[PDB]
Amino acid sequence: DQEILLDAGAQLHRLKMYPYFDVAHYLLMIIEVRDDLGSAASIFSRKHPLSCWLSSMLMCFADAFLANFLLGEPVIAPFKRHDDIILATIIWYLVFYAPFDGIYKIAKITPVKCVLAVMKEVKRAYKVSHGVSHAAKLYPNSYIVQVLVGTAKGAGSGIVRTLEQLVRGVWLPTHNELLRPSFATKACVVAASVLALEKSGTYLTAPHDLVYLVIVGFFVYFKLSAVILHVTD
Amino acid sequence: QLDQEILLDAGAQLHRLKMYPYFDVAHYLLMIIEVRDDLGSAASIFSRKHPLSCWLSSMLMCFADAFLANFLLGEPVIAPFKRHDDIILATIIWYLVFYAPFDGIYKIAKITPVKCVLAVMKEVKRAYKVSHGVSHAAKLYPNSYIVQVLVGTAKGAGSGIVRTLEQLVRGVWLPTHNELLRPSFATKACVVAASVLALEKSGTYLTAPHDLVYLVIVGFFVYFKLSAVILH
Amino acid sequence: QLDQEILLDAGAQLHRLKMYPYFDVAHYLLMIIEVRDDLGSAASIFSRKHPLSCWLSSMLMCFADAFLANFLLGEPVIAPFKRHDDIILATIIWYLVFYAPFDGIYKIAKITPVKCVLAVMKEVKRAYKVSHGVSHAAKLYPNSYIVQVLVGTAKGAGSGIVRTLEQLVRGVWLPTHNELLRPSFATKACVVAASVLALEKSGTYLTAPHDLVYLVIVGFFVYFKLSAVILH
Ligand SMILES: CCCCCCCCCCO[C@@H]1O[C@H](CO)[C@@H](O[C@H]2O[C@H](CO)[C@@H](O)[C@H](O)[C@H]2O)[C@H](O)[C@H]1O
Ligand SMILES: [Ca+2]
Repeated sequence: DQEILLDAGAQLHRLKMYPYFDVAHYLLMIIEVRDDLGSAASIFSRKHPLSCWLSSMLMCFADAFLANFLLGEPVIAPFKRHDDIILATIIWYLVFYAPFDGIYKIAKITPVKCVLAVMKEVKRAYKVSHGVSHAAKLYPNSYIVQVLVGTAKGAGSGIVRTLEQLVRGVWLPTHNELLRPSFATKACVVAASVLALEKSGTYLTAPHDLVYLVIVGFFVYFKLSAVILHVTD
Repeated sequence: QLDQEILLDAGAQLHRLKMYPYFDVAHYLLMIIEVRDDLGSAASIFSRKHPLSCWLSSMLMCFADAFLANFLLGEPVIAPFKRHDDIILATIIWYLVFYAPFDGIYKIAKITPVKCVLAVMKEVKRAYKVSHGVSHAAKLYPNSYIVQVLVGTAKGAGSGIVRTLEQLVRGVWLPTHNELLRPSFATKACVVAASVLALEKSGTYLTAPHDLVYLVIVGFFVYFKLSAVILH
Repeated sequence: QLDQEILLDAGAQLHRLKMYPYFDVAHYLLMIIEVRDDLGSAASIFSRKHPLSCWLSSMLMCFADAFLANFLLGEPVIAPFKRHDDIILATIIWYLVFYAPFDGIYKIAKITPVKCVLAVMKEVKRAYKVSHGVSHAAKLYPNSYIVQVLVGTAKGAGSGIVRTLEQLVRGVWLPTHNELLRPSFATKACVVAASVLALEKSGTYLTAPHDLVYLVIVGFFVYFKLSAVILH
């Protein structure tokens, strides 16, 4: 059975994010930006589009904004990648202005959400990885920094969310999407510890493709266990 | 016929026109005035009991756009405190608005006409700012037009964000930011303007001297501000 | 002649004095105790149930001045996490203050004598911070003296800003940042000792021994801290 696994991992590693995983992410995030505008969503979206778009972009690339800040790199940075900004703006356009509010309505249907919900955990596992990597690039010896920046990209979307609100002058602790994503932060810490530990090389043995597999496996295990344990109540 | 002519003259002298030291004293003046007004009934006893804290905030607001521009571009937010000239001039105005004899400087700025010129002057400077924002940005990311747009807009409208973080840090909240509700259009003005300049620099499809456009946009920043001064 | 030598010898030894680890275990010690208290009644449950959050909240407060300093200067704010020996030591004090057996380390720090001892050392530690802030600012921009001062003051008495933003992100507003009234003399003392050291390095307007002047401030920060315990 092993073979097939190392084939799973070797492929996983090669798996690109653009554009399906991205659009899954951008989709879930912006649908939330909308959902949180409370009843005001409809009116605000129509009279303050830029202000609305900006809030959506902050949440789509929140992990980057956060890492950059942590790393002394220019926060504006995420706006160089025209590819991503475009795609997200499109997804942004649809969630707020799609005809017959279709796209919004389709994502909200149970089976679909779940696909997305999973796809996203793959994109997260990916971010946790690229964080620890970039971290170890600039600071190969400082493991803590690697683990933080990793956990930063894996779960720091909440912080950017809080900051955006405090600036819009609105407090909204519905910060409980699922009361479960709290698993996200701990998961991202261990997930990052490992990759951080593995890159140093000093103490663990097994192929990256195989370990990264198990962590993406877990992320998906839980984000499902959050979807499936919510539904029974 | 005659209208096309007159366009070039203003630009030349406009572009030659240094904001310093009069536009800076206009701007500083208004900003530090506002810092004093939002200080409410307290303002009076605060300025005297905590001159430094009073100063910093005033400093923060005079150069707010700078502090933001830097942060966004990774640059040291401390940098504005380097230009010793700007800080000295500003601090003077600061000193006046809060401690002028018979609080004269403050009042003279209050009258409908004066306060209206200080404001029209501030509009040119703001444009001056959106210009420098787009340029410095384009200089670093010659082809990341969004970034340039954002930074220019930040440069021309970002005072609000700094204002907010300062209050948060001081544990106080006043959503009454929009003294006028044009400033939500002001930012929009800055956004369209900034992205106009971002286009010029790209060098794609555009015919008009640089001295011609800076003046055309000023007409709009002044027009929106004037449309805000006439009504109420 | 007879006693002119006793004071000159103290400046050389203070210069020889390391901060690690007896001063740090004081500073980290105090800082982390405050983190604990502020969690209020829930402090107990929260520390057991959310050890990580609690830890990061601590580290933020132990190295606050660094974070603020880095941020200001344009440097990577995550930087102070590279110093393993510190995070290591600081984490121990953290472990102790929160989960010590019979909670001894915490109690010991509570007695008026010990809290007093620690209080002073930390003050030496501050002196230290103010210094390097002025230094490192001067290293990069030795002519911009304001920056050297803000950065010195930030470094010296800026943990309050970090505390504020930490609460804002935690969704709590415990504005009673006011433990003692001294942390109000703390920021000003830091502002002076900053401008004094920023002057020294300029050397342009006065000559004085580096070990005497540094020794005087260290005593002055301790003076104000003593006045808090001996006067009230
Ligand atoms: C070397 C690796 C170490 C780096 C790891 C990064 C640190 C992890 C931070 C996540 O910790 C979070 O802290 C929050 C505090 O803001 C908790 O809020 C929770 O608990 C609070 C009370 O303490 C409630 O007010 C909130 O509603 C509730 O969500 C949240 O659950 C917890 O996940
Ligand atoms: Ca509140």
